[PDB]
Amino acid sequence: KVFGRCELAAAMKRHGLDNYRGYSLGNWVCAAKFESNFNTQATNRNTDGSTDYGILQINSRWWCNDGRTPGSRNLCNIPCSALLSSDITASVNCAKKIVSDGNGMNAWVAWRNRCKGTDVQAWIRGCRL
Ligand SMILES: [Cl-]
Ligand SMILES: [Cl-]
Ligand SMILES: [Cl-]
Ligand SMILES: [Cl-]
Ligand code: NA
Repeated sequence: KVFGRCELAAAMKRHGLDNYRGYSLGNWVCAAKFESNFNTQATNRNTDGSTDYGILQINSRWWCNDGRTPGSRNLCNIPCSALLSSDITASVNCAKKIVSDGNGMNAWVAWRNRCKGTDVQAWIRGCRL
């Protein structure tokens, strides 16, 4: 599924991301825009051993199981396929695990390099959630 900006913002709000661990909603919408272009089936297979899955491009090295890499971990305790669903709930649950693990939204490269420090509130402009 390819989401629109406000459509995804609504779903993320429903799943409780607005202000989660200090990150107002626009942070999460901006991260998804640059990570996946809002596409739930985005998948990128990297030379560094990461396969990144779904709307938040979550990494198989640590967070989900796809079977391919026996030295990896599965800390969200999910198949990576769960991150490719049309509903965002597994992606949001695993994102929440990543951030609350003594960490932040620095876990998304595109957040650090495209969203941090910007007017992230504007990703919810015209959404009237
Ligand atoms: Cl957009
Ligand atoms: Cl907090
Ligand atoms: Cl990671
Ligand atoms: Cl694996
Ligand atoms: Na894994």
